[PDB]
Amino acid sequence: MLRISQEALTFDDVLLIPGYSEVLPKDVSLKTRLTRGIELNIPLVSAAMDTVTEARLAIAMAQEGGIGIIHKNMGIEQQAAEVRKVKKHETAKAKTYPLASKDEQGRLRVGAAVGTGADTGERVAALVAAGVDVVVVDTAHGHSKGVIERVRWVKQTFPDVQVIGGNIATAEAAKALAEAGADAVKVGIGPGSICTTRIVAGVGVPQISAIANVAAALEGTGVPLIADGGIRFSGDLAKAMVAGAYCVMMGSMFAGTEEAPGEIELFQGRSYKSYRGMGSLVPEGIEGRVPYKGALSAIVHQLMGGLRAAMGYTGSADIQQMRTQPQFVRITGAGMAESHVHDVQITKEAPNYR
Amino acid sequence: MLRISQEALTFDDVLLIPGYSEVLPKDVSLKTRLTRGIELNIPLVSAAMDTVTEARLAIAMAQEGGIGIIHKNMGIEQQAAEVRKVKKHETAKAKTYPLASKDEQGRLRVGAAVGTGADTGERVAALVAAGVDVVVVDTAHGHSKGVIERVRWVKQTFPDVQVIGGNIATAEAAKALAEAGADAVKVGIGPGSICTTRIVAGVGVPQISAIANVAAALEGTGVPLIADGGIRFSGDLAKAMVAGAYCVMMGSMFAGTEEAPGEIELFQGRSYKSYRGMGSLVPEGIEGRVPYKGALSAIVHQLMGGLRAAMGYTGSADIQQMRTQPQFVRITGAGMAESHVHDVQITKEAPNYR
Amino acid sequence: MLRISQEALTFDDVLLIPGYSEVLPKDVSLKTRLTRGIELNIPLVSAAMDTVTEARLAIAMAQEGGIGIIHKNMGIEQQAAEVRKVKKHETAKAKTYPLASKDEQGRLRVGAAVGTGADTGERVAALVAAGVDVVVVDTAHGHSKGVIERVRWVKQTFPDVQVIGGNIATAEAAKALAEAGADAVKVGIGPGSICTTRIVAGVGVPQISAIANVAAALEGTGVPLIADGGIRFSGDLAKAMVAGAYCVMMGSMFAGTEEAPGEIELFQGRSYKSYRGMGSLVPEGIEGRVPYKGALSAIVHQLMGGLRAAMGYTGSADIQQMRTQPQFVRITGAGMAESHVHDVQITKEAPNYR
Amino acid sequence: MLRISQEALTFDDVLLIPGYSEVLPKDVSLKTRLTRGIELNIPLVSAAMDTVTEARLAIAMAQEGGIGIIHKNMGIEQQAAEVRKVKKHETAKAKTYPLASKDEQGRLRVGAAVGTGADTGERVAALVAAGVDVVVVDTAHGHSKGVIERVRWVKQTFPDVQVIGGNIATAEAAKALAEAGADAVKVGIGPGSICTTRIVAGVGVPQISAIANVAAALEGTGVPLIADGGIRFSGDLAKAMVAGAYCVMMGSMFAGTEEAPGEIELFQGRSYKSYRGMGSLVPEGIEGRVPYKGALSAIVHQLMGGLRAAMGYTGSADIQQMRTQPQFVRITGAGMAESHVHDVQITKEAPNYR
Amino acid sequence: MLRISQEALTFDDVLLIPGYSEVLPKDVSLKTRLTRGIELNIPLVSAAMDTVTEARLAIAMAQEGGIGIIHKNMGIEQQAAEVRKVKKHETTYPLASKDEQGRLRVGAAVGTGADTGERVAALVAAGVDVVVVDTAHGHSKGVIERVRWVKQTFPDVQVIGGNIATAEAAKALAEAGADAVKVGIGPGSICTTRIVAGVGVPQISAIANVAAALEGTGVPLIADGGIRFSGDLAKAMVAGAYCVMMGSMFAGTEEAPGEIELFQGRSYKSYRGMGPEGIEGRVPYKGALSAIVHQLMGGLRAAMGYTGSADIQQMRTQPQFVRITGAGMAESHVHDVQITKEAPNYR
Ligand SMILES: O=c1[nH]cnc2c1ncn2[C@@H]1O[C@H](COP(=O)(O)O)[C@@H](O)[C@H]1O
Ligand SMILES: O=c1[nH]cnc2c1ncn2[C@@H]1O[C@H](COP(=O)(O)O)[C@@H](O)[C@H]1O
Ligand SMILES: O=c1[nH]cnc2c1ncn2[C@@H]1O[C@H](COP(=O)(O)O)[C@@H](O)[C@H]1O
Ligand SMILES: O=c1[nH]cnc2c1ncn2[C@@H]1O[C@H](COP(=O)(O)O)[C@@H](O)[C@H]1O
Ligand SMILES: O=c1[nH]cnc2c1ncn2[C@@H]1O[C@H](COP(=O)(O)O)[C@@H](O)[C@H]1O
Repeated sequence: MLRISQEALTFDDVLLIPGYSEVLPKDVSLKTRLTRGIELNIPLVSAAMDTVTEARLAIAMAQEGGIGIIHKNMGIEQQAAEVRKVKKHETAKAKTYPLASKDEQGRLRVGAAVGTGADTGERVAALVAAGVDVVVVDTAHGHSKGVIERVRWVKQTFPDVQVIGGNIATAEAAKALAEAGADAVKVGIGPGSICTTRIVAGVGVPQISAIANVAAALEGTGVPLIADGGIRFSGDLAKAMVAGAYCVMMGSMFAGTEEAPGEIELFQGRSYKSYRGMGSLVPEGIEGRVPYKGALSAIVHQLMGGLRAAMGYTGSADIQQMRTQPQFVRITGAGMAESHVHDVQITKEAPNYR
Repeated sequence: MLRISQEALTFDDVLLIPGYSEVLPKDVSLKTRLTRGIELNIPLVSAAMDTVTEARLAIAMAQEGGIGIIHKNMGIEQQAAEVRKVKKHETAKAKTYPLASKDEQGRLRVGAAVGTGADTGERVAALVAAGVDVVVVDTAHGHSKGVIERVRWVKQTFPDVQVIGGNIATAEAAKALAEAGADAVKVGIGPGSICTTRIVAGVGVPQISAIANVAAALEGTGVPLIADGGIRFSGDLAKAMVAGAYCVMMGSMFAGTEEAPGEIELFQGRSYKSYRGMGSLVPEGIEGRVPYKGALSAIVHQLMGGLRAAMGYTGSADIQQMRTQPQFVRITGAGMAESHVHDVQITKEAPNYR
Repeated sequence: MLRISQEALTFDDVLLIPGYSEVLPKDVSLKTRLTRGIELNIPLVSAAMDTVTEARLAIAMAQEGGIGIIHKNMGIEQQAAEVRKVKKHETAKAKTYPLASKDEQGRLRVGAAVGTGADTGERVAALVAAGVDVVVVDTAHGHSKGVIERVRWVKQTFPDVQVIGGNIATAEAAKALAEAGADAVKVGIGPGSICTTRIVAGVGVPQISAIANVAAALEGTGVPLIADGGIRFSGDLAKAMVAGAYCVMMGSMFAGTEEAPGEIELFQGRSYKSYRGMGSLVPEGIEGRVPYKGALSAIVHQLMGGLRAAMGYTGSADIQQMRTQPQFVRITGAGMAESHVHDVQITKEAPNYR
Repeated sequence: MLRISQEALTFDDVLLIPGYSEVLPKDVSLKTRLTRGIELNIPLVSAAMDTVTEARLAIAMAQEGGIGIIHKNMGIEQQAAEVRKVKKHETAKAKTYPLASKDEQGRLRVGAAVGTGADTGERVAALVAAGVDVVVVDTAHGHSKGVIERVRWVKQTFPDVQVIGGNIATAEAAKALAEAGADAVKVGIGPGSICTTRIVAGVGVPQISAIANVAAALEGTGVPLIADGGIRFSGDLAKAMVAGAYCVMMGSMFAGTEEAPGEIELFQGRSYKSYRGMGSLVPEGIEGRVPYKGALSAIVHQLMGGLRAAMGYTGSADIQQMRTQPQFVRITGAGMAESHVHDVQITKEAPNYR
Repeated sequence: MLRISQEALTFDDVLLIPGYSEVLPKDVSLKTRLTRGIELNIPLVSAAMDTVTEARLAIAMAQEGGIGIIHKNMGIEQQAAEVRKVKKHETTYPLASKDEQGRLRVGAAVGTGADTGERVAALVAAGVDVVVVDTAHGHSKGVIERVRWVKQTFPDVQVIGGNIATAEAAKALAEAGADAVKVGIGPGSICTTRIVAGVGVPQISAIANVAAALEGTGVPLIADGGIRFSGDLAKAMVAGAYCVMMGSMFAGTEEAPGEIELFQGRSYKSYRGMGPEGIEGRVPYKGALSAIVHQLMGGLRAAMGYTGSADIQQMRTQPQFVRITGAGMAESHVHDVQITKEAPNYR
């Protein structure tokens, strides 16, 4: 009697099956795309949130081979100034970043978020003049007249900039944004760590199924999809890629880095940095904090180490193979309990595990 | 070998799928029906419980555009006097309530509960003489000879009053109450926060399936169904509507408001009001308390904000569309864990989330 | 690739569906059978455990209309003396027990357990001479050469006594014990509260499926089945009956009564009595304690009140109808969470709920 | 849309069904094989981990009728010296070990692990010269060019030694190692108590399905499979055998024995020994400790008592029957809750249960 | 061998002894002095902290018959502007603290830093009633000299100096011309001075030692910090205080700076030390200031009823304490019963 379209799965519902391997984890390729026009050397994007990405973290993300999306919870002039900081940043003396995401002019790549409200035309124009590489039309519900028409307008008005539209969670939404001319789509309704959309509105799609449905819809187009939200462990990243993601966007994972906005807060013997939803104070997110994690480079190293391991296990030599060839098994709650550490009292944990 | 009719789902088993939207949350219509003859401007009913609805809260519910059902755990004269308080209440001076539920004479609408025991004939007569808009024949098991015959008797004896029968949880029960002449049916066996029917009797139907089964049964009749119990978050309300409910009845959500009976109780630095099952002291409910929530208006605002968001997400312009067009996905335990806030230490929560 | 016969369910996996009712809970019939030859006025049996049933509790069980099975963890003379105490017990003065389980001579009914070891022939003979109504050939694995041959031997050697064989959990086991001449079979491998068989041996069948499989096997024979173990709430009892049980055996529920062996133990402001597995100190059970519950009569009243409610809800006028006509829905973990009390801080609980 | 090969199960998803039994637990046979050429009197192997198996524990394992695999986290000379200790060990005076695993010369059997890195050729040669019975080519991903080629090389170079390859979790991996000439395959990707592969890489297969898939693949070959990891209770061992394992490898279960490396550590009134992953400090395991368990002989006695019970319950007279004839039921989370001790306050636990 | 001057006590070390009473709680007088020139109708002062007192709370404090001290963690123009907001505020408040021109009274804190001279000038120009030379260590050359400077340069303005905890410090500030002294080294809820520096004096003994030194000087003393219960306020008065300054008790009010934060079923507002020798936190939301004041003053009236003190002068000088042990304090609190409903004045 219920109108149920499908059962939908998320990360903890599935595991990757090992396959025959001849390429070691250290030798696989991690190169992928953010959009039709923008390549990334590693499949990582930092979230457009005011506790995650401003110039400092965006510089670091690009240096690592990913990219940062500067948040829009600031004045237009201020957001453009952040973009300019990234574009003008020069590599120091003796430091070298062989994987750095750079444009044709050799400048670090950066993105920036806009909405669909009254200041959007001016905001986009300012960001484009500041040299932004990609404009992210970023709302809670990308499958809407407002977002579709704004994506079209950016493509027409500023023909040399890349455009991402989101967020979405269905095949029909993916086709609608592709029809608007999006250079990539961003996938995720509700899975974010600090997000309460699924609880307050009762709306969303478990992220592994969301990713796969969007990936299938975009087959034949060459338009990338960005899997946004819900990543807690490096293994989730691997699963997202095999479900069809071209890259992943994370907020919580990066909010605790030195390069993220904010200062270290001490509490009960541990160190933290603040992390809050952008729809937080009828709110659809809350406010919190995450453990301090040190330099971004160390978090990236752990994440990519885990992804490289997964590619080693599945026998995937590069991202295109990882996206299209490995298989999942579906598991139960007991399968997941067995996956975690179990029946031993931990005394010393790992940087990549709790 | 087991006689199992179906797998049955409740709120946490499903999520709403986003759809194409052109109508903003602030612009959708929330109008619906309580019964064949009674319209509501918002789909909210307060429970007929002695810790939830007496005159003060019923006045407020009607002013907000919903309705209150005055409980029957009091003398007949006393219950009629509560009804009269609501009917005679006049709007103050400078306060205006544009959505107020009013009868043809401009008086605030109110309902009242009766059972099937010996004082029922007199109780109904007194409530009708007091100007009650709807008599709720309210028992633990509406699919029974007693309730069916009493619903018939009220329809025959007092032809100008609306009648609700309940509670039920099946298609055949819905048809039986409709055949008795009910102007609406009330759905819910066991899901109430303080209810222990499912534990003590082993009886009940998960509420999302209960709602959908009753909705399908009543197709072609124009008889509304009221989804009673189990609502914890505004997202549950959205799900109930898409499963086919015309409106929802809540007890726990309203027991903590200023307008509910009882005084604020202080305990471990927080404020509470009492909340107890009507089958509490072989009991089928227990006794407890819920956090103080302040004015009813603020709770209603949060609930309707969440419902408006859900309608925005599904592209539903009004309640009839919301009831009949959006789809669910079925999810697992991990899907639900991903829906809640996860993997972040909360520091500041939201009025609509914990 | 796995040899899996079926998915198997237990109590928390299912709920009873309400049906049309014309018979009130106070008016239904609870009469049933323990064995081909022994009627019970209520479907309750107390477990043959040394912390549950000796003469005092067996007397009370019979007086209530059920029956007690005296445990075998004592000398043969001692076990026979316990049986004699029950048979010789006379009702006091002004107390009357209208439902008492009595034999043709007007004496209270009682059962007693035996195993299959070396003292079994003498033990059975002593119990029969003491006037026992039913010999329970009681082992961990009733589907065995030893139990089958001992059941046959008792039927041949002592032709006037009833015989129960167990424990079993399959259709083929039920047919094998029926072929041995059992007057009833006892169902339950692993579900007992203090039992660790399923953990230590990895063996067992979820009890609702076990009951239904055995009930289907015994159709056409008139041989009762006794559902032994795993009952925690009165609702579980209702579910067991609808799955096909003729009656239920409980240990934990009765161990805390005044009539059970042992004295009240005080600990952290609460009162307890001891309760331990019979395979406890390679053990297959452990040792513990359960809350003190007062007179057995109060526990029976709560259990039967819950069963009467369930029969009222399903429209079952008597046990035969309850066993054969009502339906289940299968539920998820969220369905069960909704069944329990949820999202309210309990202040006063109920005798039948926690 | 997702590429899902199957639903996969682990231990807590299934239970063994009782069957007709004529052979008592004390009378069944536990004999099995480690490899084509090596018989074991009991189906137990100790893990090749530096907190589990060195000479002392390997001696004890062999004396009990199983075998130990000496770990490779030590110099080549040192690992060979450990092997020599086992081979040269003579039984004392008045102690007798009737089940001892011995080679043709009457010496205790022992295995040793190697990897695929640069020191492997020399390490294998040294272990073989030291008299090792079986070389375990042991890596995180046995389905790889490196492991396959190394297994071939050992078979060719040292034709008189047995070779195990692993770890694997699929049918195709099993066929690939069998084609390389492996004398047994070791099954397990991620289930180990201290392992974090499934979390960090997102890779693995629930162990009961892994075992069954490998068992089916190896039908017709006579090549044993060793079920490595995830065993927490003796019942898990029984389940592993019925899924098709020839024997099981355990680390956590043995790390707390007196014979394991390391000294007793006292903490909060209890005794512990250290236990850590071999991929612990991008780590794929962590570090911890497990309760002290005393002599290995007592743990073996409990494990085999549980397996004997399971064989008694299923009517399996020997390991070959246990592997091929009994059936499972699939269960839910509630089935598992019912399997554990429930609804009783434990006061005295058992050596084989918590 | 240790140079120990005395054993020192604080609030939980003592209890007030009941005495013969003829004046009911509702009939006692709560009037007192803030400074030798300024009178208050209730003995309450709000702390000069950026999470406690700005214009809004200061207005409410004055209206209740106490006074607020505007904090100095803001620009000079900003602080003077806060003072003017209070001085210009118009309304019934029968107990309201007002100056000779009928304007609400307000205080403002200064330090001894470089801009102090300018800050004082601006505040005085804004019509401030009292300048609080407010530092962690009032018994210092710097503070004593600044107090003297203010009394020279603007002798028309009342001056408070602090903080101090000894007889010698009290006499030094009185000599410098202070119109009141403020007592408290380390007892504040959020303060860590006693832990980080190892320095301080338990507040009851600090108050009593200062009160003895100031007998006959005409100089009132303000007991600043460590008040958790209304009973503490009563104790502080009997130990010799003329009034009490609180931060934590007021930070959770509607009138205090900041907004409500929700966390684990309760509501909170932020509270942090001005110093590090302090930490940062939050306190339960308590609603209107008027409610807190009512409870505090009800507790004080009850204590005065119990001791038979008809006014503040008697309360400061006549009642006695007993010294109690840890078991004595355990008996004083609720004990051996599971609370189900607590009280606004007892959590
Ligand atoms: O206030 C919010 N409500 C709903 N979603 C949010 C909010 N803030 C951030 N998000 C989403 O959550 C993602 C981050 O998820 P995370 O990596 O799981 O922490 C963002 O990239 C956004 O898509
Ligand atoms: O004592 C009781 N037993 C069973 N159900 C109850 C009892 N009291 C109230 N209810 C039901 O529970 C609903 C309220 O559920 P809630 O909104 O989840 O708190 C009521 O409208 C009633 O249908
Ligand atoms: O030591 C034991 N091991 C396994 N099962 C037991 C043991 N002791 C009692 N039982 C079973 O557990 C049942 C009682 O279960 P309960 O009503 O859930 O407490 C008994 O009637 C027996 O069938
Ligand atoms: O650091 C590690 N990472 C992954 N797996 C490990 C690690 N260390 C040991 N294992 C595996 O875990 C098994 C032991 O699992 P256990 O019996 O569940 O404690 C070993 O035999 C190895 O197969
Ligand atoms: O950072 C700080 N260090 C030391 N003392 C402080 C600090 N902040 C405030 N105080 C003091 O603590 C008092 C407030 O104490 P409370 O009433 O116990 O919360 C203030 O009036 C100040 O005297």
